[PDB]
Amino acid sequence: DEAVAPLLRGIAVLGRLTGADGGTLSLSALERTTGLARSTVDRLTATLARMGYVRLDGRDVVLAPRLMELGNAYLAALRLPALLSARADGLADELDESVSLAVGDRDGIRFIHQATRRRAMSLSFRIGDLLPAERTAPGPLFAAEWTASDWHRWRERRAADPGDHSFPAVPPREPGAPGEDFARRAAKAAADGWALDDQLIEPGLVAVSVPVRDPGTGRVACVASVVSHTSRHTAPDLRAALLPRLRAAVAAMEDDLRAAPAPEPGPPPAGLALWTGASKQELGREFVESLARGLTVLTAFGEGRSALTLTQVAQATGLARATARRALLTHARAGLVAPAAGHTFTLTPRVLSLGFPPLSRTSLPEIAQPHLTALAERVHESASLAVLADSGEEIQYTARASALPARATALGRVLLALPEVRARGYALVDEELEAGLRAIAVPVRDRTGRVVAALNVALHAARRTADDCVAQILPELRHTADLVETELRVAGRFCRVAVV
Repeated sequence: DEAVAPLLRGIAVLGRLTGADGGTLSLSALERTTGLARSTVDRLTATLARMGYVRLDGRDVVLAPRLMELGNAYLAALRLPALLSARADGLADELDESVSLAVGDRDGIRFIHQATRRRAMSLSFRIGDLLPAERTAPGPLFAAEWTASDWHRWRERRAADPGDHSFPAVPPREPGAPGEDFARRAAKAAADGWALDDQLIEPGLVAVSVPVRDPGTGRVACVASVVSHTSRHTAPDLRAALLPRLRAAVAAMEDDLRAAPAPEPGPPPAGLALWTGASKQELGREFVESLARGLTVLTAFGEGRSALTLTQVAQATGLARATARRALLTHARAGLVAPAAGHTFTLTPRVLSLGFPPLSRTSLPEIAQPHLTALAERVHESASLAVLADSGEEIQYTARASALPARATALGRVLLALPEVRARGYALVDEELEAGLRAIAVPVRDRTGRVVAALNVALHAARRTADDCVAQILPELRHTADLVETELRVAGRFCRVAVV
């Protein structure tokens, strides 16, 4: 019945990293910001590194893309992102305005979809960002269904954090800020079926919001907002101009929820946490197994697996029943898991606090850069990442690590999907004959299997024969491509990952 302390502390470490610039903090900064002993910080971060959730760069701890599988689990179980993001993106393109979807997250709102347009003059937010409810238009719509304990949690946060400093995504509440009149706005929002934001975040930023109702329960599933700027609409004018269109888009979203096919849970999972035993053997005191096991519990949830019993959680992870129970109860204390109907457990939007907002903006070259550097050191040659240039017949480097026509390079022949490359899975090209420059490249595919970039190793031919370069370099090149594709796969499940 006791909380799993290393799981709570690991959650706190991830939270501090998520709030830090670049998702990076030194080990000393983690000591200061968490208050944890240095020995504890060392063990927790080493355990997170083994899971691929952080990367260790000297004295720095950096959030890593595979951590997004935690937020992915909530987004997949929620279903709303997969079902409604296409229509939300389409509305943003149609209006040339920002469109977002948000869910209630205790005293705040958290975004499950973001599509910004003509947003240069205003603050913008990411998937997973948390805003104070009373400073948004979705806020009153969620509060209209709040219980007495919801209002108590809101009041407690209001007194404890008068300046909104626990919401670093928005500017702090300035001295002499007017009252938001939240409970009255919530009552009006229930009556109106819509809500307006007149520059509650910052000057110039205006929004109009409409709730998307779950067809099963009739309660609010999420809230869709159209976000504009006062140079184009005052808050009253934004309502008069675009509320009818938003109501039509919400009506279609509710039709899509009503017509959604049954969720696909995939094959039955088993032993998701069983790998930790071997890691504990190999790493000893530096690996904290209860943290690794505890976070793995979150990955048992997903599409078609949104509400699980203790028995199902234990079966999916391979954990002993009492061990799974302590992890779940610890997650409940941290607010990452909530009880659900039928003695089940479900993920909360608070799971997105574990690194998702900053990681959602990671580009493919940013994913590949540390792996390019590692590959360059393993073979003591230069390694690069590239895509096709605008002409489609030249290559464009997007990331490099050291130690013209596309058809004349190994990278380009990969990117052009030429016959030999498609058969062998790589291309070796002696690209500069008088200088003796040789290169070998492999493709990089996204989660759909589409080739989106190419990775190469470049070196001087010297005496090293072509069979020698292939025998020695290609296995390392394929390993690096595997690591990049895996992180690209996880990051790209619910986020658009740029290739440049």
